[PDB]
Amino acid sequence: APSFPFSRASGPEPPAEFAKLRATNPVSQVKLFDGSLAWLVTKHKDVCFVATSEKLSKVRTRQGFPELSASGKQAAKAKPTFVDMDPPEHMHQRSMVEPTFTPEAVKNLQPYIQRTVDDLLEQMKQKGCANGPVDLVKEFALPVPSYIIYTLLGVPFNDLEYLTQQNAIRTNGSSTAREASAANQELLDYLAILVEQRLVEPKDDIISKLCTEQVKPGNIDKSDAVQIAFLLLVAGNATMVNMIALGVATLAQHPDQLAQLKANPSLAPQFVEELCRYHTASALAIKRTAKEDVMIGDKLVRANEGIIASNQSANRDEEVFENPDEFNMNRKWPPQDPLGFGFGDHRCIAEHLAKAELTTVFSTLYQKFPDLKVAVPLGKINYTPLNRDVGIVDLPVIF
Ligand code: HEM
Ligand SMILES: [Br-]
Ligand SMILES: [Br-]
Repeated sequence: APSFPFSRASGPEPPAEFAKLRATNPVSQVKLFDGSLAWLVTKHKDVCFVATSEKLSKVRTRQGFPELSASGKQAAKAKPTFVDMDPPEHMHQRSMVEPTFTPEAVKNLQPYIQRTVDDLLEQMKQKGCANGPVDLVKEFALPVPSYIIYTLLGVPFNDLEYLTQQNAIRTNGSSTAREASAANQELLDYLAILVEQRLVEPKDDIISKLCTEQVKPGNIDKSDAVQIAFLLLVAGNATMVNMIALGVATLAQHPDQLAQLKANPSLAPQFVEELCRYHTASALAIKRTAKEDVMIGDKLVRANEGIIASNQSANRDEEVFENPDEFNMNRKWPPQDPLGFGFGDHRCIAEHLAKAELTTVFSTLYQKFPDLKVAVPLGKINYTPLNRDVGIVDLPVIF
């Protein structure tokens, strides 16, 4: 059995193994960092099954859960939030924050999202690249999602910057153990102080809603509130920052499409839809442990055995998407849902907000910087480690 996570075939492409398995062994076994085995599902049909089957659980204290890192097995000891729950507890809690992320609710956020992108793009232009190129990630890819989720949570304008920086240090690969620890701690303390503040006088933010509708009525306690808020911050922020950086880099790999998009921003929506399918920056989140024996494909997954369904592979399933490995912004979509945001009950709570942020970036970035280009050869781009989720650490540019 091979070691999983597999390594990306190259900086921007998914693991070469996937296509192989999809053709020969759609459901196979893999070895996890701690020696334990888990079942790896690669076909779209089979991935959808896993993400919706009621015979599978997300509870991490249940033995056999497919943890992929040392920090994971340790983060499984803490009181679980809805991301780690099953029915009925899962929706019972998810429903406490869902209101903010509905299609309608997100539509109304648009002007705010636009003002956010517009403002950062200007702080950038005003910064200029006179003496050389600047990191698009630090100046743009990072602040955009960070400022929005923090603002939605309840962080006042003046604090967005420092906290945006703390959350970054938190997941930076070059950060030392103590550096990452202090940042994580700092975030939790701040969130804890916010809850103490919104309990006294509530405002218009997610933390105030939990405080007012859950903490006070006794449905959850202070710590529960802080952990839910923390979840919303860490569950999609690094992915957003990556989708943005990968988006700019993808447009520089296909000047053709970059034209068609600069020529018609109203295409952003379907471009983002192709970015989210092509670049699955979150491919290790659909994991389960069998609650009982279940059959997937030609294999029998016995109770309490772990399962990992790759949505990155499923998004390249040639049996659903024609020419899966070709980035087609004008792509003719099939009837099956691409899995960039998962599937089933657990489908990303912020799917509409993510798409709204992406559509607003790629429908405004080149229109404010049409002479914007990546200041490094396409083969010297600093992608994330080959063995981790696809993304980009730093992206120098000129405009
Ligand atoms: C483009 C960026 C994003 C991508 C591609 C992404 C993708 C995903 C994926 C693959 C999952 C797994 C869903 C499943 O169980 O099948 C997920 C879950 C989740 N995401 Fe996102 N996400 C992104 C942005 C966000 C943002 C902005 C937030 C923060 C508000 C967020 C918060 C969460 C939460 C809380 C869950 C757990 C939902 C549940 O289990 O009920 N995501 N996301
Ligand atoms: Br951040
Ligand atoms: Br995933």
